[PDB]
Amino acid sequence: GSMADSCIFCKIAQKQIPSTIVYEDDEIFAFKDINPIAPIHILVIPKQHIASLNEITEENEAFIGKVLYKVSLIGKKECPEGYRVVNNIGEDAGQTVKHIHFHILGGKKLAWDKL
Amino acid sequence: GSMADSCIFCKIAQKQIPSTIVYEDDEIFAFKDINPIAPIHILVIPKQHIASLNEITEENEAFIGKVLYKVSLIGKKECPEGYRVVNNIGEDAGQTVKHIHFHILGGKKLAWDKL
Ligand SMILES: Nc1nc2c(ncn2[C@@H]2O[C@H](COP(=O)(O)O)[C@@H](O)[C@H]2O)c(=O)[nH]1
Ligand SMILES: Nc1nc2c(ncn2[C@@H]2O[C@H](COP(=O)(O)O)[C@@H](O)[C@H]2O)c(=O)[nH]1
Ligand SMILES: [Zn+2]
Ligand SMILES: [Zn+2]
Repeated sequence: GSMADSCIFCKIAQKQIPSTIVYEDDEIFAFKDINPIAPIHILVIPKQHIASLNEITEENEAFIGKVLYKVSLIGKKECPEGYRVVNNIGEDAGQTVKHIHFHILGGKKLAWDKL
Repeated sequence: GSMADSCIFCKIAQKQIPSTIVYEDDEIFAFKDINPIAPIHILVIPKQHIASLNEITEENEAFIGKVLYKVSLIGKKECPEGYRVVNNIGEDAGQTVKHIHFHILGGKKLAWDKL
């Protein structure tokens, strides 16, 4: 069946499952992480379903560039003293939801610890 | 004076300062992190000098998309069991070098700890 009917982040992006919205437009949806690891922890997703960064193609690279530009616009507004962007791909990175999502982290001097 | 003459990552990208090269082409340069926080820890930079993600514009967003596509090509080769991509912007994120660089991290089940 379809991603629209099955994917948790597709549903959050269509407001079929609630979230605390930070920003949205026709292309992207940004909302607060439910289990934050920093005092500011925002997820930014495309509304369209793309499973991970490994699904970027030479053909959709421009759109992912646009998503990253919008990530920066959100980051510089919400985190004027700096922010970290994180994307997790697959098992070793702990990727849970298979709908690409950029983490925006900030609000403190963020740790840089061995992983 | 010019970035080519002053910026550590511009110089590494032109091989004016040594690094352990992972991949390069006319657009990007990827090399091993000197102080790794994971068993695979690669930095990917554009050869052109762009200071941080906050310098992405609606006009260069396509090129940054291309850089991120190439990050994914490097990640999926070097880290077939998954990888994490990190970008640090400004003080709170600990951004040291003001030449945009994507961290590719992997080679183990990566921690997800409070920052
Ligand atoms: N707001 C919200 N965040 C979620 C939900 N499900 C998962 N998350 C967050 O999504 C993130 C998934 O990141 P991943 O580990 O896949 O990179 C986690 O930080 C997790 O807490 C949800 O239903 N609502
Ligand atoms: N290979 C190499 N890595 C460097 C050099 N200088 C800084 N680095 C790495 O560059 C990264 C900078 O990341 P930042 O904290 O700015 O995101 C750090 O992980 C640091 O160890 C260098 O001269 N050579
Ligand atoms: Zn989805
Ligand atoms: Zn530079």
